[PDB]
Amino acid sequence: CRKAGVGQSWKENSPLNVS
Repeated sequence: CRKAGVGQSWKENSPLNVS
């Protein structure tokens, strides 16, 4: 997908932290 490759199994909780 856009933020992760798989879906939502990566680091999660917004695209970084600050923005």
